Amino acid sequence: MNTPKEEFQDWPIVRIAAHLPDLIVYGHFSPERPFMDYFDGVLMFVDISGFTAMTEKFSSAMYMDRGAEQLVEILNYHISAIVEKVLIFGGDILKFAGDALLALWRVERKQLKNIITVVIKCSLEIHGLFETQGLDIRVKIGLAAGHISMLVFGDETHSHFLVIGQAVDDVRLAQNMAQMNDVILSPNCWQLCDRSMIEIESVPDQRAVKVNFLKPPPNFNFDEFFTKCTTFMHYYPSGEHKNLLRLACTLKPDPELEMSLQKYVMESILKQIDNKQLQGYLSELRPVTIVFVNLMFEDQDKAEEIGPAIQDAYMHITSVLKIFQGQINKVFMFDKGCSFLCVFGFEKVPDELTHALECAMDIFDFCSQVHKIQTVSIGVASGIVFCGIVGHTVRHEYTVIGQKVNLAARMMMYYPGIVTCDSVTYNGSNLPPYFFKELPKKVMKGVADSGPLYQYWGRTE
Amino acid sequence: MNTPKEEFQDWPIVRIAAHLPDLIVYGHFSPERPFMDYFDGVLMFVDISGFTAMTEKFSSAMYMDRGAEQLVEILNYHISAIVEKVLIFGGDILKFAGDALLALWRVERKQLKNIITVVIKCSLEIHGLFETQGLDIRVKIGLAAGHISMLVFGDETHSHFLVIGQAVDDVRLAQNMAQMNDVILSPNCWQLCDRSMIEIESVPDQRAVKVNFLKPPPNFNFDEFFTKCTTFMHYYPSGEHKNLLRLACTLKPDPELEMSLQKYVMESILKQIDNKQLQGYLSELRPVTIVFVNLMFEDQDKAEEIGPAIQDAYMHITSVLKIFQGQINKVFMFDKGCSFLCVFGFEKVPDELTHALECAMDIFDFCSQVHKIQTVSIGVASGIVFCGIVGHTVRHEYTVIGQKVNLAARMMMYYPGIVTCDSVTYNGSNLPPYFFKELPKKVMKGVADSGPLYQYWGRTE
Amino acid sequence: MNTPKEEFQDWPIVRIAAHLPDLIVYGHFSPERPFMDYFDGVLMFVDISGFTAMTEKFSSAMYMDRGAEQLVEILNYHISAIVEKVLIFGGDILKFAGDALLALWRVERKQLKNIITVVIKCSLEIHGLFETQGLDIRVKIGLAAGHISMLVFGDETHSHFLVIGQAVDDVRLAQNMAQMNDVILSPNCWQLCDRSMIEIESVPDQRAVKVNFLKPPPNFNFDEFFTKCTTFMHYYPSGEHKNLLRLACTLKPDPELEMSLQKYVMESILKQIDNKQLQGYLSELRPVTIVFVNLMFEDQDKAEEIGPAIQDAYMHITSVLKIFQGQINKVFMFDKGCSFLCVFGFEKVPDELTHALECAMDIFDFCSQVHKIQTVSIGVASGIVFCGIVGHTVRHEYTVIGQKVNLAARMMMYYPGIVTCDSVTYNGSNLPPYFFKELPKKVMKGVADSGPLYQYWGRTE
Ligand SMILES: Nc1ncnc2c1ncn2[C@@H]1O[C@H](COP(=O)(O)CP(=O)(O)OP(=O)(O)O)[C@@H](O)[C@H]1O
Ligand SMILES: Nc1ncnc2c1ncn2[C@@H]1O[C@H](COP(=O)(O)CP(=O)(O)OP(=O)(O)O)[C@@H](O)[C@H]1O
Ligand SMILES: Nc1ncnc2c1ncn2[C@@H]1O[C@H](COP(=O)(O)CP(=O)(O)OP(=O)(O)O)[C@@H](O)[C@H]1O
Ligand SMILES: [Ca+2]
Ligand SMILES: [Ca+2]
Ligand SMILES: [Ca+2]
Ligand SMILES: [Cl-]
Ligand SMILES: [Cl-]
Ligand SMILES: [Cl-]
Repeated sequence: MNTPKEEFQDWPIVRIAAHLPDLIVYGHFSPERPFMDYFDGVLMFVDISGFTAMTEKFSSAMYMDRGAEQLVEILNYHISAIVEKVLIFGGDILKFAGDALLALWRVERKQLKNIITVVIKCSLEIHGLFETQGLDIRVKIGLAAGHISMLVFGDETHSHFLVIGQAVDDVRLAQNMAQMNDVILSPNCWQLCDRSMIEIESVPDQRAVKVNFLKPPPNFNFDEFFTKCTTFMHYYPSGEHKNLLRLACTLKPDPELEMSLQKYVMESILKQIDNKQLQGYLSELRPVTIVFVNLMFEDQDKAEEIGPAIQDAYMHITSVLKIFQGQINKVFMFDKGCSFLCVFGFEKVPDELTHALECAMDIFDFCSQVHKIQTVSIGVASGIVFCGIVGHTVRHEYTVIGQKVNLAARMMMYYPGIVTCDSVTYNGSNLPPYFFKELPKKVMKGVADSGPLYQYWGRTE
Repeated sequence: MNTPKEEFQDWPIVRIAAHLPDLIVYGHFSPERPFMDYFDGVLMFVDISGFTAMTEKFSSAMYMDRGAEQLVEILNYHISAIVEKVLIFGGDILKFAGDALLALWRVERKQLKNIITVVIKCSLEIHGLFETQGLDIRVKIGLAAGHISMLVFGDETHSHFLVIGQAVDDVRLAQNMAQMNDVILSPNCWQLCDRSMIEIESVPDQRAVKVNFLKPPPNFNFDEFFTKCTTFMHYYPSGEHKNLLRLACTLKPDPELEMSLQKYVMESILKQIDNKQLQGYLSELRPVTIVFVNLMFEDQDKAEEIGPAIQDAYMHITSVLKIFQGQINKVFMFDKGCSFLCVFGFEKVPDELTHALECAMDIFDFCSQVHKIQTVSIGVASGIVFCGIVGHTVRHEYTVIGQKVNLAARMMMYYPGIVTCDSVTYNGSNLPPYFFKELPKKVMKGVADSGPLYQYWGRTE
Repeated sequence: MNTPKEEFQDWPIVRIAAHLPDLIVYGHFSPERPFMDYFDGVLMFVDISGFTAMTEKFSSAMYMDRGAEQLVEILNYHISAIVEKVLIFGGDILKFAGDALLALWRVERKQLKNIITVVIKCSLEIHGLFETQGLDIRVKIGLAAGHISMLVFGDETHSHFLVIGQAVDDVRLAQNMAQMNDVILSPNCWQLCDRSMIEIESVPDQRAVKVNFLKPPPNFNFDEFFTKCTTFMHYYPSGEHKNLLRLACTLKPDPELEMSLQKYVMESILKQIDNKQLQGYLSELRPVTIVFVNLMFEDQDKAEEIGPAIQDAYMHITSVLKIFQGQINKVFMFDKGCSFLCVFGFEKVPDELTHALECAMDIFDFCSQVHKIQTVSIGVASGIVFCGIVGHTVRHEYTVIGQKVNLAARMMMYYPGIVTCDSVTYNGSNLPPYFFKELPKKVMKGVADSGPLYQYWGRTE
């Protein structure tokens, strides 16, 4: 008989699986909402700098109305290489935060010390890519190890996951401390790490530490040491499938599973995956209204406490967003609180600025009175941001990039406890100035020019 | 010099060839209509059960308006494996009858006895796939060997082929006798088969027999025995091309040939093949009106007798269908008669129920008075049926699946000599009840609930 | 660690690079317009005959409205084989002139003699393809070696390149002399070629010569001799990439470069490359209005003289074309002059014939008064011509084919110094006959039936 070659079949379930991590794909858990699960592991948070400035530049006339297609191409080219090195070293890319991403190495408690050596060596090879030579892009890496807690929340047709814990805080703080082209270990990490191998220098006014270089023992063989660590890695491609990047590529049609997975991904993306829409139309530089919500609590690391609150918060957010036409792009822990990245005009309608401000007030009013929510903080920005699918062929997500996305993210941090909006949203909308308040100009990190920032006061006095 | 790798070129003629068997692709014959050709061979009729119930289930709310895409995926996943095993064992998939399919091993008279061993071993490996574990699907296989007669009919822009003979009757009867997960040999088969190898048990009130297992001679080598049989197989991939499933994959641009082949395939499919339409839009769960015609004769096996009649019948069918907006999905011998599967709203228009009943009457009136047509039987059903491309990448066809397709197929059998319509067609249309007659409720095989079935009586009394 | 296979990534810059030669892709030069660059090399001009007759045939009823898709398929099938043999022998396909194409082997002065042996052996293998057996197609090859001069001209959003020199004239004249299935060397070639190897017969009333066959020295090894010549070839795939046809396939995202390259390609093609348009819709048999401009000079080979003139000519052409809706398909040296192939209704509008004639007059009036332009000659033809992407997957261009394209090309040659239009353009438009003049019927090469040809006289007397 003939033994014909079996072509890699590109099933919808395999296409959908590219938008999610192995954490979710092979994570079988109760459909009850919320849901929590606890485990240990190492977290890597890679952040690329200079792309929002590049995104701003690509809207200019010189790219001849191909700025969105020029941006995805160069953006994905560099991120694909990063994603490969994460996947090849046994990592799981959890989430794509615009030009930044969050990776995870999930392991049992005792095997952290060994994994951090793998994650550190991985992070150095990632940094090694962009020391060579896409002329002004830098990269920041923060590493943290310890207890992590997944939270899965949502309704019957949608689902959203996010990670919680001291490690999730540590990794972000570590990355904020990071200078241009540096690797920062949290205080719990480095303590967990094998201290004989890793050389470091102390950060000023900080208990975290910077990695200079690995100084491995004499007869050390990283190829052998890696193979030991792969024993504890669950879904690392092996045997016949060792040539693959992800085990998710080998998935087979399973209606039950696909129904579960499709809830996490947007309808626009599913239409494209189902071949009922062209691939290029999701990549675009369009005028949107960013609405960056941020919910803070008394104890941010307590999964059983904040889990129910975020579920209650989501159910209201998604409902009021649906009335005005908004959509939740991403949900993730952003500096001591869960943050919903909402977008209007993704759903293009006039009076979008008038809707966005009213919904921010609507969300603020409900979220303030939900139990255990200590502080609600919302930021609103409007302008030309990039929208599109960012990542590798086997691991990518739909995300938004731009200076207005940065702006809205800072506004909720720098102006907490209140709803805030930029100059474009203020003037574009036309409620009287009694509806707003002019705020003092604060100098903000990671943003060029705020202009006059305002606080949406409300309809009544 | 450099010797670069030659990428498999996906020409339109190769794409079109996937919708047809090798019987038609490499069958060069006169363009006169009708056309008959006579030969010997073994027929396998594989039928999957439980998918119309699954199709009904996939229209529910839990699949979140991705039931059509969920269905094709799981359906094709299982059928692809079946198609592979047919193609790898040297078979030719003639036709896809919804979730069922018809295969053919064409050989000279004396080599039947050897081929049936190959077809039986093939059928056992096909049954072997679904004994393991898509939780409630069963499969039925019927096998028949003997004289077969092809009939090619149609007009100048369209063509339709179908097989005729005692073997074509035997194989269907064999499959109807088959219990869940069984292999049934016709009485002519088993007599043709090597009786020393095959063990069987007798079917009650039947001259056909069930296959239990192969009991091959002591020093038998199926790999060697297969290679002998491949000598008599014309188009079995070999040499440089042995890695391919079909020889049709190696086809090269030939306007003459492509003009001949494109007539067999629908315009909707050609538009998709020509890349003037997205792939996903043909896969859909849509409300249609099935019109299942069935023409019976005095001698069903006589190709020279019924061939001209079916040609005359087609020419009227296609003309009156074009007036109302119908389309012939499939034509094939279904239990002692040639049966046209027609579909309305494939061509979406209001008053589609009013058109379907009038055309059934129109077809009935003409077909009754065409010479040699003993009995005309038409069944009409309306509801949500699945439409889409079913099969393997190299061998697939556009077909329809659903409980309403089953219903219309039974109605013409159980209520012969008259036009019949279901409750949905009766009430949806609004001719007075004088135009219809209420029929007695018969218990029908392969259908859940008929409801009140009616007979379309006519305009006049 | 795992070392996964790296799938050929199909970046937009790689897709765009297929529409251009290595001359342009790896040619880094000043953005000033015009730009000239001088070098030596061998030119091959392959021309296929009988396809415009085939194109005319494919518009008939027998192809069932798939003539455009049938034509591209068979056309590209034969041209792909030609393109491969050019690329494999180290050539660079400069331009696709409908069913004809222009190749280039760029080398230093002293290595011509060796390259011509490679080009001749290449041309014989190209001719060898179509001596076997797409029933009435012939091929003509002309070869010329010597000094070549590139000219790059255009505006800020578009660019156009073309080659100038005695070699560029020689190669066209050589091809015009060529009988059906012949290889013609120019007088400078053959003198450059190794005369011991190549056997020839003299052409009547001509200093050019026909190639009969190569008669290589005793212990000659073409595989070894080729490898010597590849030392002087810049971009010939080698090492890890020797399995590729073009080095351009290995291109990596470079915004600067991609901005430069995208100007050469049409917006319609970029939309398709960006996946915002289906591939099939550019392939079509549509009614157009061809406007074939031809600018002649005192010294056609002088790059510094005619370069500025063509730049000045282009800037007016593109502007007046944009008013009426025209588009420049191709620009190239056609028999002693630079020729712009313009097309209307590519931009479908009524009164397209009324626009085309006025623009021809507009272009004629300006171009006549531009310095150094000795003779302006314009031809206008209207009818069903083929439009689509012609070539290989790695090297293809958007071009137009048809008898009306031939007609407009002859009209400007046979009726120089004036604007001319065919019978279809005359009668379809409705300016009074005072606006036109009836011309005498000249017998023209490469066209079937002119009908009454007219001269667009003008609005005033
Ligand atoms: N798509 C997205 N997902 C998550 N966070 C985002 C985001 N877009 C912007 N932000 C937020 O905006 C803030 C900006 O971070 P910074 O590090 O100061 C900018 P950068 O990374 O140095 O260069 P960039 O502006 O090119 O991104 C971060 O706190 C980040 O969380
Ligand atoms: N697309 C199609 N092509 C040909 N015949 C069809 C068809 N859809 C339904 N039928 C007819 O409907 C009848 C139903 O056959 P059965 O075997 O009783 C149903 P089954 O195969 O057991 O499970 P199913 O209902 O999931 O198909 C058959 O006689 C068949 O010919
Ligand atoms: N797309 C295109 N690009 C460049 N020139 C074209 C063209 N279409 C037609 N022509 C011109 O039309 C003329 C016709 O050339 P001929 O050689 O006489 C026709 P042929 O090649 O023998 O068969 P054909 O008519 O199938 O092409 C040439 O001078 C050519 O330059
Ligand atoms: Ca960032
Ligand atoms: Ca069935
Ligand atoms: Ca030609
Ligand atoms: Cl998260
Ligand atoms: Cl049939
Ligand atoms: Cl040119």
